[PDB]
Amino acid sequence: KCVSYGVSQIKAPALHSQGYTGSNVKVAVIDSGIDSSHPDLNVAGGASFVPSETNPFQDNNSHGTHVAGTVLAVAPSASLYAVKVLGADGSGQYSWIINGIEWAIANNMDVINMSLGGPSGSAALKAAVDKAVASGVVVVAAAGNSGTSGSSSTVSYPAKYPSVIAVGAVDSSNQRAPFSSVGPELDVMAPGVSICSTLPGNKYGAHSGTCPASNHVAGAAALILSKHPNWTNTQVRSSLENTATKLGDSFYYGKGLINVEAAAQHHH
Ligand code: NA
Ligand code: NA
Repeated sequence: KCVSYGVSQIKAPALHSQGYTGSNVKVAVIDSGIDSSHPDLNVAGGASFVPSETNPFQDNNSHGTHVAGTVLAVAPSASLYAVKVLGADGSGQYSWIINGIEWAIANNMDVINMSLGGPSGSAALKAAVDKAVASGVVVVAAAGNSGTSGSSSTVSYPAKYPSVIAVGAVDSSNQRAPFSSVGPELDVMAPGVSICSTLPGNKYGAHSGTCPASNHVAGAAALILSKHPNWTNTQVRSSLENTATKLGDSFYYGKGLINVEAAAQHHH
């Protein structure tokens, strides 16, 4: 029975104790959908942009359900939105993802979690995440799982786009997971090793990757906006990046581990 640590590691529970659980914060899980039938997962709304997989509350991959459980473990009162842009196989067209981002914008999502990416992006995709940040949305994305490539950034899109918050993985010891992607694009780190979350069919499992880490930051964003609803995505992002626990060189750790308790008491 996998046991969660990552929530207490970013210091979420300190906010919970003070009554900030992400209430009235719209979090778009732009992923493989969310198994809403999971009794621990409460999904406020959704939309599927996968022509052949038309139910966004049906996660045939399992990845988005894992995302939801972590976002909701960090931010339990957060209105969670199943934006299905990824098929059963966990891949989708950019047009689909863009449609998901477009939707997230259209429906006033406070936070986009895109626990997804790849080696390249597109003008259209950059346009979409930019547009979403211009509209005041906190865009969070996994930095990637490409480890290191010498001096080369291994940070994946859309996380590689300046507008997107790029989230690397540390373990319980704040040690960079060997798989966590690296580059100047790297902003923050968050629990991303053996991360216990919800899986389809009332199941749970540890998963590792910059995706779990991202889900914490998306949750952290939600916690921060539930204390500070009038904070811009800009202020949320600076509060997360500027109060982060310094952990190592920016290329491997960005600013370090997200401390949501510190981020939530930040003075701009
Ligand atoms: Na449910
Ligand atoms: Na970025």
